[PDB]
Order: sequence, then C-alpha cells, then structure tokens
Amino acid sequence: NRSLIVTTILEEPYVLFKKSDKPLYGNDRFEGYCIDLLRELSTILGFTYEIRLVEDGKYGAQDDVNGQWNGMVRELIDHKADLAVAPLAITYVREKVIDFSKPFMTLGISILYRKGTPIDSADDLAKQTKIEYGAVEDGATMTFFKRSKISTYDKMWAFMSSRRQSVLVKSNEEGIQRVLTSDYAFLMESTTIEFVTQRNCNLTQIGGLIDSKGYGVGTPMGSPYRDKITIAILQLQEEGKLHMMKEKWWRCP
Amino acid sequence: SNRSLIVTTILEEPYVLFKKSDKPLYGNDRFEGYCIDLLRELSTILGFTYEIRLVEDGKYGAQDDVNGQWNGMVRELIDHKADLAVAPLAITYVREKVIDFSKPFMTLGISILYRKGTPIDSADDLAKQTKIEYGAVEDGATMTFFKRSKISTYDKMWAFMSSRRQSVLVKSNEEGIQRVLTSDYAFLMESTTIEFVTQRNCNLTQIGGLIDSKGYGVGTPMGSPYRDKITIAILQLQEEGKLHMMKEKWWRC
Ligand SMILES: N[C@@H](CCC(=O)O)C(=O)O
Ligand SMILES: N[C@@H](CCC(=O)O)C(=O)O
Ligand SMILES: [Cl-]
Ligand SMILES: [Cl-]
Ligand SMILES: [Cl-]
Ligand code: NA
Ligand code: NA
Repeated sequence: NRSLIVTTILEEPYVLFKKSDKPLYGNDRFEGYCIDLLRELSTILGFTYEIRLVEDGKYGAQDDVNGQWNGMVRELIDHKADLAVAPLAITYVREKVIDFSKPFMTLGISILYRKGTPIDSADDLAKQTKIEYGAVEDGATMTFFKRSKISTYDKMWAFMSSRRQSVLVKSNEEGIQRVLTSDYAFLMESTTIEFVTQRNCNLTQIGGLIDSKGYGVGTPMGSPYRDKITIAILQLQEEGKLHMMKEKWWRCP
Repeated sequence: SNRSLIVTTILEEPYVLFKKSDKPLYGNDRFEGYCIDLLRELSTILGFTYEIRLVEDGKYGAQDDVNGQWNGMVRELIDHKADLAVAPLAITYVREKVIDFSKPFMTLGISILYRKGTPIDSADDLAKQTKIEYGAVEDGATMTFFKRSKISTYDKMWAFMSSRRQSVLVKSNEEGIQRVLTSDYAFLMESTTIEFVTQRNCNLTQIGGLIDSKGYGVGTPMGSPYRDKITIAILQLQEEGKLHMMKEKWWRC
C-alpha cells in the first residue's frame, strides 16, 4: 500500500513547478514530461507516489577522492528514494551502482551556441580558448568529458577542469544564461538543446551528437521495479504515448 | 575450461554475413559484420568463448495466435537452445515479457523503403490506397507492431497486409528489397537497414520519417546473469566510441 518515494530535479520541460497564483501542495506542485510519465507508470503498475526534489540539486557523480556518489544516484544507492524519474542518463559508471529501466528517450551530448559563427564541431572549440565552454557540474556530460580518452574530448576536459569555477554550472538554465550573456558554448544533451533552440531563435546546435545514450528511470540496484518499469515504457512507446508526450512538452523564422 | 556459449543469430547485411572467400571457412571464422564485431568485443570484455549458430527456423520471432508458442531466435532463448542472441533483434514489449534483453546497442524505428520519384510521403498515403502493395518480414518486430496496433493508419495497413500476406509478407529483408525492385511495392523496414540499402542503391529511398522508436539488444533467456553484464559492456563500448566506429565501418549516392 506504501507510496513510492520518487526523487527528481527541476529541468524544463521534464519537471517544472506549475505556475499558479493559488498555492499548490504535494505532487500537485509539479508538471512536465517526466511527471506525465510518472503518472502513466503509476496507472500501469498500480502504485501511489510522493515526489521529492533531490536535496543537493544534483544528478550524480562520484567523488574522485572519497569515492562517494551525490545527487539522485546517491539517493537511490542509500535507499532514500524508490525511483528517480527525471532526465537521468543511463551511463556505464551509474549502471554499476544503480539500476535503470530501459530508455524512454534517446539523445546525445551536443553543443549549444549562438548562431552565425564559424564554429562547427567540438574540435573547433577544443583548439581555441577565446570562446569558453562547459557543462553541468556532477552530471553525465561532465563525467563523459572527465573520463574520456578521446583526444578532442580529453583536451576539452583539461580546459573545463582548469576553468571549472567559471565554466561548470549548476543547471542547464545557468548554462543557457552563460551562452546568452557571454562568449560561451554549452555542452548540453540534444533533447534539451531541441527545446531551447525552439524558444531562443538566436541559439543553435553546433555539430551533431558526440555520443549516444538514453534516459531511464533509476532504481536502487536489485529493485523489482526496474523490469516492470521497462515493460511499461515499452508499452507506452508502442501505443504512441511517449511520442505524444514529447510533442506536448516540446511543442523560429 | 568453461563451456562455450551458444550464440544464435541470423543472416542480415551488414549485421551478420558469410565472408566472401574462395577458401572454405569453418566455425566462427565464416561470419563477419557489425554484430560479429560486437560479439567479439563482448567476449573479450566478459571473458567467454562462443559458437555462432544461425537460428534454425530462419526467423526473428513472433507468437502464434492459435497455440501461444514463439518461434525464431526468441523461441531458441526461451527453450535454452542458445545462451545469447546477437543480432539486429528488436527489444519489444511482447518479447521483453518472455526473454531478457541487454540495453540497446543501436536505436532505430520502422520506416518505408520504396523507389524514388513518387508523391507517396508517409504511411498514411500508403494506407489510403491499394495500387502500391506493401508488407514486412514475416514473424519479426515490424509485422508484430502492425498486427498489434490500434492506431488507425497502422491497423488499416495490417488488415491489408494480413489479407495479402502470402504475397506481401516475406522471409527476409533481402526478399523485401527484391520485391521493391521488381514490382510496385513498398517495404516496411527498420531505419538502420534502410540507411544501408539506400546508400548502395541510388534508385531507392526512405519515405516519411520513423513510425516508432526501438532499440536492438542482445537477447538472453529470462533470468540470465549475462543480461546485465552485457548491458554494462555495451555502455563501456559506447562510452569509448567503439560502437560508433563499428557502425561507421559497416555502413561506410
Ligand atoms: N541529464 C544529465 C544532466 C545534464 C548533463 O549532464 O548534460 C544527467 O543525467 O546527469
Ligand atoms: N529486426 C527485426 C526483424 C526485421 C523487421 O521486423 O523489420 C526483429 O527483431 O524482429
Ligand atoms: Cl569534433
Ligand atoms: Cl535492462
Ligand atoms: Cl525521391
Ligand atoms: Na545496474
Ligand atoms: Na524480459
């Protein structure tokens, strides 16, 4: 009978606080693609839930000196949440410590920048320093760069790391703002870029996808919900409901 | 020494092919392709040996309406006649209920292969007419998608395909391509395979976009301990750029 605890994070258009003059409470506070997803999962699998924003405001990465995780990943490891329903990338290092459903969305890292310039790829950024570039701190993009042995991406990480106090940000919204107000390119997931460039006609994706990954629902390692949620996602996909949800939340001359 | 794993697969270019050789080849040495390269990488990461066997009935796998029984590679896993299926095997709702899959090594969707020079632009345009026949591989995921779909366009299409099945359902993608080339016929084909085919025959084209979204995964019997191990190995390979390199090698008008 117990309601599942669902950790999440604010990220447009996946999870947002509803706009209202009327003060809102509990789950009624939230809306977005991942909220619609959670509701559909709850009806298919027959559970109730309580949404809680991850307290540290992080997606999750491992501390390279003490070995501890943070963010939603740590919430799951510690059994403080039953599910993480968010744009949470399924990654090699995370799958070793938590479980994930199969993906509800597929994406890759790409670049958000202003229009009208000769920059066309990550290699173009890597070879210069006048245009600064960075990523969300303690997320999957940062971790990809931090771990990569690929020359272009390892050069980019050395720059990000050197300039971390300025170029690593706490949210995608902070990264967008840096693009809009300084000479800065943001390494951003492509699904989110698609949302942002439809609303900011002076911004564009630069190049293609650097990698390929999916977003999945996170569970603690060994949870029986993991496979059940995979099957429900696959149902939702085939019925057309994921595509409908994407259209709803994603909607220039 | 540990028992070698029996790996079921199916001939499908450029995933799995017999090598061209004037010299007679034996055993695993007979085969090449994207999935063969994937299998080799998995074997070194996970430390197993293996024996490749072509699925005996020549099918991917679907469930019989009357007797409830599966066929193809899905059935070989259900019956423990193979340890793994390493092939372009779509992860689907109905299959995940009876076998296990790794997370995807490639993402794709159903689309349409047809000859160039047509006003037909979508599945809707095909469904509304009958002069141009259309169909799919018998007993695979595309056929099953149409047979199960409650979406109007696709249910209309399935009624036509089912009526005409002895003529429009084929036993391989190869046979579907030949029907496109030798009659007034459009083939419902997975997008990654369309990409391969249209790069080598400049008379053919994709029509419309993707009708759905799915992944290819390594199949295992339900409950297999290899499932999650192979997911982790695939995520490592992705991270490192090796899946991308393999796709470029095998897909390189
Ligand atoms: N979605 C990412 C955060 C954003 C990013 O890293 O670009 C994650 O799951 O960590
Ligand atoms: N790859 C498909 C077969 C081809 C198709 O159905 O289009 C399967 O896993 O069934
Ligand atoms: Cl580049
Ligand atoms: Cl899985
Ligand atoms: Cl054309
Ligand atoms: Na895991
Ligand atoms: Na399964």
